[PDB]
Amino acid sequence: YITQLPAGANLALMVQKVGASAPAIDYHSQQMALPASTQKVITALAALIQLGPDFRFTTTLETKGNVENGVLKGDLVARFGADPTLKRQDIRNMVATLKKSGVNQIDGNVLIDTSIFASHDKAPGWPWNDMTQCFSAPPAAAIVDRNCFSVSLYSAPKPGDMAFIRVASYYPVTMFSQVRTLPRGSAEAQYCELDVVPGDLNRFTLTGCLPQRSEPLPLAFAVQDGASYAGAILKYELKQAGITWSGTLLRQTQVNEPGTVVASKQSAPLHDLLKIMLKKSDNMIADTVFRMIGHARFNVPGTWRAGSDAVRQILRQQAGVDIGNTIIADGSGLSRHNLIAPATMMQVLQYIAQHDNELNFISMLPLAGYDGSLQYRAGLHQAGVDGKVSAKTGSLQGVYNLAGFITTASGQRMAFVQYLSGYARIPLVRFESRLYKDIYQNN
Ligand SMILES: *C(=O)[C@H]([C@H](C)O)[C@@H]1N=C(C(=O)O)[C@H]([C@H]2CCCO2)S1
Repeated sequence: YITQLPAGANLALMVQKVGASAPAIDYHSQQMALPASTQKVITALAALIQLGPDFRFTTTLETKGNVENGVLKGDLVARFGADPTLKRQDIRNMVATLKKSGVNQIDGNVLIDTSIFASHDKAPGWPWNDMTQCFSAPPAAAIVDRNCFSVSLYSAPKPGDMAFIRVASYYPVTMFSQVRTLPRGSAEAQYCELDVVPGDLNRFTLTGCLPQRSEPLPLAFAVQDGASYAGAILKYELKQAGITWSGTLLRQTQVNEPGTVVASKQSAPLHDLLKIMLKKSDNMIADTVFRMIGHARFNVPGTWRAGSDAVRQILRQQAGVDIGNTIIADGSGLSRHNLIAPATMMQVLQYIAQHDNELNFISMLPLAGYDGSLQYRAGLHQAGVDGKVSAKTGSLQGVYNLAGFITTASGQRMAFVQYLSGYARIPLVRFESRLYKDIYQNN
């Protein structure tokens, strides 16, 4: 049909009027595919059902013990809550509030409490090589400024001398350079890589080669140990506010009764965060939300497995969607383990459309011609459907997925799932132009 794009590519496609019993287009709709960021559609629905639009992430400073003459006889607890939007200034402000409450001194330990979550901060099936990139920063219980920092790498004046790293003193990381500066001619330039090697306690070593360059190379990396990073920031703010402590910084991972909350920060409401997540394909909001869903549903520390089980259960029991053999490994779609058929994603989209007056969901999706990842998508623009499609992209090396809704020329809303992979821009554009033009004009 319209099928003629590259032969190496795999298309599974389903298009169906909202509320109809049969699809208008059905091409290999039962075939399971990698959803990439369209996984976020499922995460958003399950989140709204389990947590509600008004859920907020919460971070607190708590005291366990008596305060005598400005001395806490006991521990300060910083209880992190996986808030993906927490900033350095929020820590500073909670510390200011702690001081204001009359605590000048802690005769005890400072505990960094991450007990909200347990097990690894990285989902099964995430590629190891992207773990130092900010887009794949481990979505830990302890996040400050997205657990991303930047660094400037300078080549040495003398070839053979070590390239050197500048980093802002406000990042509690430890950088080492083993990078050799190459002369502009070097035979080494072709196959000598420039690499980052993370170590314990937020140490990073840069290795390999860098050709002489006139300006520094800017680099941004993901924090691997969020609890230590957040601890170091808290320790700095305590010291600056003149609060001393006699113990040490310790991680608290086991569930425990809360102390007296002396300071707190709540995120924006979940509906607002889910909107950012869908409009910008924000992996960190997606994946903090995902482990939070499991924690909320089962009253256990949030893990990837509990998140997966909970989302499956929510879809089946609340949304009437049995996802069968679907694999849900995370919230963002980062995992190469995620596997779902258009027919299953369609049941999710139909539920959303049928309940949209309740969920206010469709307004959160990128709107073609306006925003999100659809501000300008050549295929949709050329199909004449700007303003008519609200959809989530899933875009990877060779993957061009779209999942969402289109209003046709006759005013009917059709749901659609386009799972297209192994693509290797003209052919995609020609395919989407034709396909969406057809859907819009002929329905
Ligand atoms: C969704 O398909 C992916 C996630 C990571 O699986 C997200 N969306 C993209 C995009 O191209 O829209 C993201 C880009 C931003 C920088 C590199 O990844 S990740």
